Amino acid sequence: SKVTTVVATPGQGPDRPQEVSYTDTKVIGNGSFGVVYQAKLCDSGELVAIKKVLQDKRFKNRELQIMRKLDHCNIVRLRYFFYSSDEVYLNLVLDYVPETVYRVARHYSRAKQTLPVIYVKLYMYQLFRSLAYIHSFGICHRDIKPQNLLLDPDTAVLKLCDFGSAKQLVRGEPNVSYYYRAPELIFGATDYTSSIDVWSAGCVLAELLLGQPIFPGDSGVDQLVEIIKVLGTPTREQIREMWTKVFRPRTPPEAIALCSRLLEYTPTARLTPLEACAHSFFDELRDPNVKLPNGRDTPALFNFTTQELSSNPPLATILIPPHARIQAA
Ligand SMILES: O=C(Nc1cccnc1)c1ccnc2[nH]c(-c3ccsc3)nc12
Repeated sequence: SKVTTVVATPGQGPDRPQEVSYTDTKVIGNGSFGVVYQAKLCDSGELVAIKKVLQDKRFKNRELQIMRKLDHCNIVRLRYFFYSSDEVYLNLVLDYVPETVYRVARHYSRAKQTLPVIYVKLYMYQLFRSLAYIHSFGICHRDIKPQNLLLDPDTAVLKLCDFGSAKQLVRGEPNVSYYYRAPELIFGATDYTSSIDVWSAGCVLAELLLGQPIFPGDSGVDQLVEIIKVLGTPTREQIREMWTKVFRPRTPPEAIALCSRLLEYTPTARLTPLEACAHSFFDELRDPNVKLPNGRDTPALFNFTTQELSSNPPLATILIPPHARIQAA
């Protein structure tokens, strides 16, 4: 009922802007960092989300540059990107996903219930996969939160999105400090590793089990007070670097043991995406007789690339089970 034809450039491939048309535009996201709309392309009818951010010709949009080099089933797919209006607005046309870990987590909280563990595995595992993949590029998201984890209810696939706050960390360079904030950040680190993403993911896993934020605090103070109110006080040693009673009864040991190896004061002490993916908490996923709670076949959880594994290839023995190979032969 209201078409909009623009000159868009494919997200992947040699810059060759072609004409693109879309309609049914319906706002669905808001903030000071931009705004996300929904819309349907006219030649395919496919649904998409358009993220509109204000960019100035002085420099290049870092989030655009990062998105353009990404391509993984567990990261929001970029279709096109174009500009609008003096004031320049960059629009990112993404493959639309209907829900988020935030809207789902909240939907379970209003029922005093908790998201079934099978779903927690499925989501957390794919998150670690998206992490392992981008970290191998040296790229750190730097802002993992339930709002940023999109998911499709009927497929049970999670896709990381929102790289407006992400940066390709260059080991050997200063990073200015400007409830998922890792402690090293609270202490305004300047050389922190991409292991900050692991801490945040840890808060998310924890949260999904709990059923509410784990480290609630309006400031680093209150926030850090929580971290201590659960992880206790740090040692002079850890300070430089920078239980089972905490989680609800009946919480699978593997889950509680997994959160303990992610929520460590020492960045280097924490697991890495790849290791996390292979943690026994996800053993059930590597099971041949595993059943997707939805019936449909489980999403491609073992199609790892040499890139996703570069962090430590031999770990492929675990991440890719016997049946996964014979079935992908
Ligand atoms: O990019 C997206 N969202 C976003 C969120 C926060 C900051 N920047 C972008 C996005 C891309 C594709 N499909 C999407 N679906 C949704 C969504 C669906 C229900 S609430 C949010 N958000 C997206």
